[PDB]
Amino acid sequence: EDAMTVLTPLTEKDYEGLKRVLRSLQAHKMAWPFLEPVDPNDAPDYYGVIKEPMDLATMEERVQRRYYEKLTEFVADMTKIFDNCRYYNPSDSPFYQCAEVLESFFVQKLKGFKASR
Ligand SMILES: Nc1ccc2c(c1)N(C(=O)C1CC1)CCC2
Ligand SMILES: [Cl-]
Repeated sequence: EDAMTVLTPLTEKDYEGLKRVLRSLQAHKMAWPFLEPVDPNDAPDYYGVIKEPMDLATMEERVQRRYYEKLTEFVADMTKIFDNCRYYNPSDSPFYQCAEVLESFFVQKLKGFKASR
């Protein structure tokens, strides 16, 4: 990650861009598994396997609260979503497929955000 991403504090303008990125992910057709925390009814052992769960609604709350100080922190939460999914689910599962599509889309959007800063 470049120096700007690591430590240039997020400005209010940056935050408007982060909101747009997040909304783009939330609107993507393959984002359904990631919109809200994993339901333990859908995976009873999930919270014993995944020590730091993450989901787009938690990220939204954090964005609205101005939790993130640096772009790296936002990227780290987003990456947790995908890493948790690839670790918990087998590589042939629809969940894993959704993570590979959505992460690629996130990278496209993130590059656009970084260029716009
Ligand atoms: N939303 C939803 C529904 C069912 C399941 C998940 C999520 N899981 C996931 O790992 C998805 C988030 C990547 C756990 C296994 C089954
Ligand atoms: Cl939608």
